[PDB]
Amino acid sequence: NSNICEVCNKWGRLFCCDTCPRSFHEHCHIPSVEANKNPWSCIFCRIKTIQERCPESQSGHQESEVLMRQMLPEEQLKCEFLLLKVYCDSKSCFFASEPYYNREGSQGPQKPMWLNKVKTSLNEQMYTRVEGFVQDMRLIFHNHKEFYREDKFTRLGIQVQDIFEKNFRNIFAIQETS
Ligand SMILES: [Zn+2]
Ligand SMILES: [Zn+2]
Ligand SMILES: [Zn+2]
Repeated sequence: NSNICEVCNKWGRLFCCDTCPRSFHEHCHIPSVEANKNPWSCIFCRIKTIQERCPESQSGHQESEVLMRQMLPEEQLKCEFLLLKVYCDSKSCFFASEPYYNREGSQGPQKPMWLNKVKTSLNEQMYTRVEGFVQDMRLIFHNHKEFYREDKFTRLGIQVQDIFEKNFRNIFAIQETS
């Protein structure tokens, strides 16, 4: 196994996957690393199994159809994995915890949102459809763009949204377009 956490790239108290060489901090993995279960398989491994069991699941899909899917176990897993892929980028730090808004010439968003809130919402099974999860994720970046206006810090939102969007298209096998 790797000697650093796959998500945050630090050493520490790591749980090792049994079916691949990745390792994880307990709360870096999503869902949090399970208490027992020998062997244990990480989320990367679980996602690869879904694909292998149903190769046709990689054919192209329309975003509108994906969003309306109910959050059954496989879609829950896919959203957890997409969330984890965002945390994998170090620029996620900016969006992880609860924000506050006091900048001359700007007013804070009407509906603040942040990664750890989305993480809790998934853990608590608060989303009934994929659309719920995707809306909250895109709201994080949209709030940031609106608040920071012409400050160059707005770019951090564009950057982490791009990671989200690329991973959304990959994990849910969105049909490629020009
Ligand atoms: Zn970690
Ligand atoms: Zn694994
Ligand atoms: Zn099949």
